[PDB]
Amino acid sequence: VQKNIAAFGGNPKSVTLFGESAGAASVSLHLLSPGSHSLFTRAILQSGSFNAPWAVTSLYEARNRTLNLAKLTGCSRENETEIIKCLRNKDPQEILLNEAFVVPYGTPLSVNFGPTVDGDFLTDMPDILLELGQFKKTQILVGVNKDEGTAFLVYGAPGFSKDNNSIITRKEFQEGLKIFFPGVSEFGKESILFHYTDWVDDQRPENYREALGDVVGDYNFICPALEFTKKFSEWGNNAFFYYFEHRSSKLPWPEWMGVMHGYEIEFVFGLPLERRDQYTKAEEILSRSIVKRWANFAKYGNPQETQNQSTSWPVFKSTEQKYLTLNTESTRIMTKLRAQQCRFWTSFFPKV
Amino acid sequence: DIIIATKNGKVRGMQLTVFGGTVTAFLGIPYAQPPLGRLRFKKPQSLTKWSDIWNATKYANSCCQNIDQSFPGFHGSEMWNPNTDLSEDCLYLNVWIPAPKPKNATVLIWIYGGHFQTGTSSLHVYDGKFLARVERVIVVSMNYRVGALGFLALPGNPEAPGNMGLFDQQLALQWVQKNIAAFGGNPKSVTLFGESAGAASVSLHLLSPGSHSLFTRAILQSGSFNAPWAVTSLYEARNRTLNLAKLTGCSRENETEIIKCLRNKDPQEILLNEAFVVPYGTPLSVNFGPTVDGDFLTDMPDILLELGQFKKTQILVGVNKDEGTAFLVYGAPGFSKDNNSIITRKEFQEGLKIFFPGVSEFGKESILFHYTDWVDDQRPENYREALGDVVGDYNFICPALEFTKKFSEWGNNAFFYYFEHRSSKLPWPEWMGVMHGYEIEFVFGLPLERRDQYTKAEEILSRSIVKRWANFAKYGNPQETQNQSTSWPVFKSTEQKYLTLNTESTRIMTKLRAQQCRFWTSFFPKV
Amino acid sequence: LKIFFPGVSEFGKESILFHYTDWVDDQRPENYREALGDVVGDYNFICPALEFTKKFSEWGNNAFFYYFEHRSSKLPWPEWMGVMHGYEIEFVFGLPLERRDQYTKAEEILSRSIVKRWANFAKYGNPQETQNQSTSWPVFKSTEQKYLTLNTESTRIMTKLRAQQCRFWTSFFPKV
Ligand SMILES: *[C@@H]1O[C@H](CO[C@@H]2O[C@@H](C)[C@@H](O)[C@@H](O)[C@@H]2O)[C@@H](O[C@@H]2O[C@H](CO)[C@@H](O)[C@H](O)[C@H]2NC(C)=O)[C@H](O)[C@H]1NC(C)=O
Ligand SMILES: *[C@@H]1O[C@H](CO[C@@H]2O[C@@H](C)[C@@H](O)[C@@H](O)[C@@H]2O)[C@@H](O[C@@H]2O[C@H](CO)[C@@H](O)[C@H](O)[C@H]2NC(C)=O)[C@H](O)[C@H]1NC(C)=O
Ligand SMILES: *[C@@H]1O[C@H](CO[C@H]2O[C@@H](C)[C@@H](O)[C@@H](O)[C@@H]2O)[C@@H](O[C@@H]2O[C@H](CO)[C@@H](O)[C@H](O)[C@H]2NC(C)=O)[C@H](O)[C@H]1NC(C)=O
Ligand SMILES: *[C@@H]1O[C@H](CO[C@H]2O[C@@H](C)[C@@H](O)[C@@H](O)[C@@H]2O)[C@@H](O[C@@H]2O[C@H](CO)[C@@H](O)[C@H](O)[C@H]2NC(C)=O)[C@H](O)[C@H]1NC(C)=O
Ligand SMILES: *[C@@H]1O[C@H](CO[C@H]2O[C@@H](C)[C@@H](O)[C@@H](O)[C@@H]2O)[C@@H](O[C@@H]2O[C@H](CO)[C@@H](O)[C@H](O)[C@H]2NC(C)=O)[C@H](O)[C@H]1NC(C)=O
Ligand SMILES: *[C@@H]1O[C@H](CO[C@H]2O[C@@H](C)[C@@H](O)[C@@H](O)[C@@H]2O)[C@@H](O[C@@H]2O[C@H](CO)[C@@H](O)[C@H](O)[C@H]2NC(C)=O)[C@H](O)[C@H]1NC(C)=O
Ligand SMILES: *[C@@H]1O[C@H](CO)[C@@H](O)[C@H](O)[C@H]1NC(C)=O
Ligand SMILES: *[C@@H]1O[C@H](CO)[C@@H](O)[C@H](O)[C@H]1NC(C)=O
Ligand SMILES: *[C@@H]1O[C@H](CO)[C@@H](O)[C@H](O)[C@H]1NC(C)=O
Ligand SMILES: *[C@@H]1O[C@H](CO)[C@@H](O)[C@H](O)[C@H]1NC(C)=O
Ligand SMILES: *[C@@H]1O[C@H](CO)[C@@H](O)[C@H](O)[C@H]1NC(C)=O
Ligand SMILES: *[C@@H]1O[C@H](CO)[C@@H](O)[C@H](O)[C@H]1NC(C)=O
Ligand SMILES: [Br-]
Ligand SMILES: [Br-]
Ligand SMILES: [Ca+2]
Ligand SMILES: [Cl-]
Ligand SMILES: [Cl-]
Ligand SMILES: [Cl-]
Ligand SMILES: [Cl-]
Ligand SMILES: [Cl-]
Ligand SMILES: [Cl-]
Ligand SMILES: [Cl-]
Ligand SMILES: [Cl-]
Ligand SMILES: [Cl-]
Ligand SMILES: [Cl-]
Ligand code: NA
Ligand code: NA
Ligand code: NA
Ligand code: NA
Repeated sequence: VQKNIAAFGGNPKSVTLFGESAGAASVSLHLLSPGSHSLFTRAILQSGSFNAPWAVTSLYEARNRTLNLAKLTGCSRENETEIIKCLRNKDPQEILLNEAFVVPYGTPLSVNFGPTVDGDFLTDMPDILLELGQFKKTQILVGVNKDEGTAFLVYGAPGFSKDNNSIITRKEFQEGLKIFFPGVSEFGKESILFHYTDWVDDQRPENYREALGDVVGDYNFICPALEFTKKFSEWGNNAFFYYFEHRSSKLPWPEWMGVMHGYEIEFVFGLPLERRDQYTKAEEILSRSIVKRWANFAKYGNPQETQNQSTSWPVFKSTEQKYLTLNTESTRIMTKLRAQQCRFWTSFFPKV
Repeated sequence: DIIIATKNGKVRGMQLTVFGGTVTAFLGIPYAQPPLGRLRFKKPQSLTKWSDIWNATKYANSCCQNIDQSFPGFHGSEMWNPNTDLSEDCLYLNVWIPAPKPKNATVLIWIYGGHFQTGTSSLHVYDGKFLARVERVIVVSMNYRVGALGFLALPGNPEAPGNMGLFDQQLALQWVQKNIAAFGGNPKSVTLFGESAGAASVSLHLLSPGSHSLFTRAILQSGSFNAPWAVTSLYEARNRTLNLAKLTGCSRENETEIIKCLRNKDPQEILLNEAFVVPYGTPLSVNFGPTVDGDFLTDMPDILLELGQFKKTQILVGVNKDEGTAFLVYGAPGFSKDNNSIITRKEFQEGLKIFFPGVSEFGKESILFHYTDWVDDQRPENYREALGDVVGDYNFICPALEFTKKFSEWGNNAFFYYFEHRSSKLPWPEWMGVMHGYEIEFVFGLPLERRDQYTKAEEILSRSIVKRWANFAKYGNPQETQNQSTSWPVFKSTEQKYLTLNTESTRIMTKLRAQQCRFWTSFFPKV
Repeated sequence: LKIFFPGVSEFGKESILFHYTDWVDDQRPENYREALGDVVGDYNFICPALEFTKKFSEWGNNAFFYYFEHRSSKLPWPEWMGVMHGYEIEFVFGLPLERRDQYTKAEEILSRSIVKRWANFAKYGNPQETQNQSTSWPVFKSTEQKYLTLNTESTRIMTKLRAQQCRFWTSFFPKV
């Protein structure tokens, strides 16, 4: 892009990266990598950031897994360059079939082979780079979906199914935590149970179904994005945070899964602007507005919609922690998203 | 087989096993023409260049120097003595690089102390291999000339201009600027660090405009150029050059000619006479140190500091809880490493006479007055403790605090520590406390070696210090961010926050030795 | 913990165990002896006094906080019990001012100073010792949380006593 995009009529000095989930984590690692500094101007992170628990493979883990993969492909050797030569004669299917087993227990969030601290793209642990302000100084737009966690529950959590309302019991919730927090002490799991199963009240039969989706989405997406946004803004740059809370009228997944992970993307990319396509009018309007907001952020670093008396998007600062809600009904300014929950994940949880 | 191409030619290093990994070491790479013959007492001249492979596989010669002979066979003192042959041909440096080879690693450059009269980069406590292994920094250290061969001054005379050993240090920094990318280091991320005279040296590089471009940040351990021992005045340097001449049978009229005569003396003759160029030394004497030469240093450094003329960047400064004790067993009456050194009032008074040679009566009484106001008891160790405080507050702690404060007033971040941990292996006795020099082995990560008989709490403390120093070099912020550690606040001139480094409770504290330093800093310089 | 936290869920006890048995390191054999004394003293005395002091000062009044850290040279209880509950009282009431009584000189001095401080607080609302170049006692505010240490060696100003521990007792613990 730097080298070629002027030939296509583009400005190589005005590039915004955007991405979702692992792509958002990727964007946040380009903010940390000094070889990427000159290759872009600004960044949008949709439901992901490199400080999410799934986003970086530790050095210990990567070694175990490389060796485990070798063992499984009949490529266990002593000279390491030689493990690699052996893996290069395996054909892709053989490598793919074995990847799932290089960990002894996956979850629906497993990232068996992800970013590492390689001393090249990434010179140090990224939590340290973030905390101490070593990253590209520029504006960011960050956000998450109201029900990040639900999509993951139908790939292994007991009593969940896309084909019924997935009302689960206490015991099912507990086995659920076992599925998502493989090891994870007893005490670590109870403390999650304790933080999320304090009912006001009723008892609503959906309590535990809702709680486990919140547990998975707060831990894996929402709290890490909020912490990234806050640590990044502390170094002086403008940041903007959204909470996406609109459920596509065409969602093929059931109602209890709510505003799922991944289901803002088609709004960002403007699919509801196509009338022939069976989205509602309110949804054309919402996508029109999001598209304008993303565009204005890329061209101008400010994700406002300035023409149609829209709610002004305040910058996210670490004191007040303002964010904007994106929905078809009332767009609001709100403060301190999931404050109680993220205090649990962010301060208490990493010590267990 | 590991060979790196430098500007001057190929050098070969060696592999080291460290904690289940490998560090590459290049020990003894030359960085200047050997300063012999006509070159004795001159600024270091640049190296000619070689074809063939230079073997940097062993520490090189230490520079000429007198040796501490007060405790022969005793590890406490002998650990500081040179452990390679002495020679005038000593202008060499050492490089330690992580393996696998880094891409653009931060560089830490060590400058040893020794009153500017002694020291060598090859001591066991300055071994950079742990820092390289554990933090993936590159560590560099160099030998620089000490004593008269390093600091003899006749100002404006390039046959003996002064500050030669400071120019040696500078030329090693230039070697780093020019060569370290070849080793995988980042010449744009260099932190100098040093202890005692090496810390004073670091602070003078902050003042010297020829050093501005050769480094990024600075760490000063128990030393700063405003310490009373750190700069030889012009009056003093002249007296001493002439006194040295007189003693070597080199008294002349034409000054270039004194110097030619001193260049035929051989190093032993020059060394034997250095001790006597002052009529009374103390354990803190620096007979030949930095001067205002009009070259490395254009004006009196107190003035440069006060008026903000120095490199603008972050600094880390600190001191040890018992800086002064080490000095008391080299001449103070009633002190000994081999007993508890309980002394009387009268012994304290003769003690002051030993440390403050001349020094009016009134100047000594006022010290006595400020430090012998007992709460109460009377504790028999009162005077033993007081004289160690007098020597450490005057020579180290108050000058470091004043430097830190004057420097921060110009806008930069500064961080201050108080080191208060006594090595479980200290060979000196208990009454000497947390001695001068005994944080160095923690900074360099010797307690990370399990095979070595330090405690677990000490491995933890060194692990944390090493991380802190590393993060300061790479990022200018000496935090340990991962293990719920106490956050290190910047030192500002109002609140004067510093951090305590110990194995028990790490704290934030304010206004270290406030009462004592007011005495040394405001009252004492007028006597 | 079972003796001190009768009922008290399993999880409530483990969480105490978790908060106080994270060792730096060693393993020091006194670790658990020290930890349970801290658990009992932080929960029952230190954290509630700090929270009271902070909630009260938020309404505008001057408050002063001390940390008493001197062990009586005459304590009849053993050394591992340290600076016990109840053993500042005889300093406040000036018993060490009686020379005939076998306290140390440093202890006469400390009690003399505490007595002056308490007296000046009662007469003037300010617990300073103004005559003998003593450390000035800063007011406790909810931001900086300054308190003064009372001992025979070095009197200091310090901030945010037992910050990590009291966050556990004060915010987390009342929900179990
Ligand atoms: C590091 O890897 C080992 C090896 O994992 C096993 O072998 C692989 C090739 C693959 O097929 C895995 O699923 C296997 O689990 C792990 O060691 C095993 O751990 C499990 C569960 O703890 C245990 O029950 C097995 O007996 C172990 N097998 C062997 C050969 O030791 C180990 O847990 C991995 N490290 C982690 C997760 O940190
Ligand atoms: C400046 O130097 C003179 C000379 O010092 C003496 O000769 C030297 C070569 C050396 O061997 C020294 O130890 C000698 O002291 C100093 O003058 C002497 O001062 C002492 C003590 O005051 C006195 O008792 C001697 O008689 C003096 N000797 C002579 C020849 O004048 C002088 O003190 C030095 N200046 C200082 C310390 O500021
Ligand atoms: C296209 O416009 C660019 C710069 O435009 C950008 O300014 C960036 C800093 C960033 O804010 C981005 O969002 C915004 O659109 C022009 O660059 C200018 O022209 C040359 C090209 O290299 C430079 O020499 C100028 O100094 C530079 N000006 C600035 C302000 O950077 C670029 O020329 C233009 N190209 C066209 C019209 O063909
Ligand atoms: C909702 O469905 C789940 C998911 O599993 C099921 O998919 C269903 C649509 C159904 O066709 C069933 O055959 C299939 O297994 C139900 O969980 C299952 O509960 C049954 C009770 O008989 C157990 O036998 C299974 O262990 C459990 N299976 C798995 C794989 O988790 C769930 O009970 C149901 N919930 C409702 C209706 O509220
Ligand atoms: C190694 O990284 C450097 C710069 O890195 C440093 O930035 C310094 C200002 C300092 O903060 C230090 O602690 C930090 O690590 C790269 O320099 C860049 O590349 C060239 C080299 O001269 C310059 O032309 C660029 O303008 C410059 N960028 C910056 C921000 O200074 C250097 O390229 C790199 N070398 C590698 C990866 O081989
Ligand atoms: C502690 O020792 C000092 C230091 O000097 C002595 O070293 C001792 C270990 C001992 O072997 C002795 O022979 C040697 O001199 C003592 O100071 C000395 O005190 C003696 C008293 O007889 C005097 O005669 C000396 O002038 C003085 N010497 C020096 C060189 O300073 C000190 O008294 C002793 N202190 C104790 C035991 O508390
Ligand atoms: C390992 O083997 C390969 C042979 O292809 C060689 O290139 C490499 O240098 C070897 N190194 C070691 C240390 O065994
Ligand atoms: C704003 O509303 C106008 C109607 O006045 C419409 O044509 C347009 O698409 C809207 N633009 C945006 C960015 O929402
Ligand atoms: C340097 O040492 C190497 C191998 O250790 C040897 O082969 C080479 O000849 C040496 N060069 C010298 C001594 O000049
Ligand atoms: C001193 O002597 C040397 C002789 O080598 C000469 O170079 C220098 O110019 C002389 N200068 C004076 C002023 O005597
Ligand atoms: C932090 O503690 C971990 C254990 O969780 C240990 O492996 C590591 O060495 C420590 N790091 C530092 C910098 O103290
Ligand atoms: C202060 O010290 C004096 C000695 O100058 C003494 O008499 C007095 O008791 C002390 N007063 C207090 C309150 O500590
Ligand atoms: Br890692
Ligand atoms: Br001068
Ligand atoms: Ca439990
Ligand atoms: Cl919600
Ligand atoms: Cl239960
Ligand atoms: Cl988080
Ligand atoms: Cl909590
Ligand atoms: Cl102290
Ligand atoms: Cl007297
Ligand atoms: Cl001073
Ligand atoms: Cl004074
Ligand atoms: Cl409480
Ligand atoms: Cl907690
Ligand atoms: Na690591
Ligand atoms: Na999936
Ligand atoms: Na002058
Ligand atoms: Na010495």
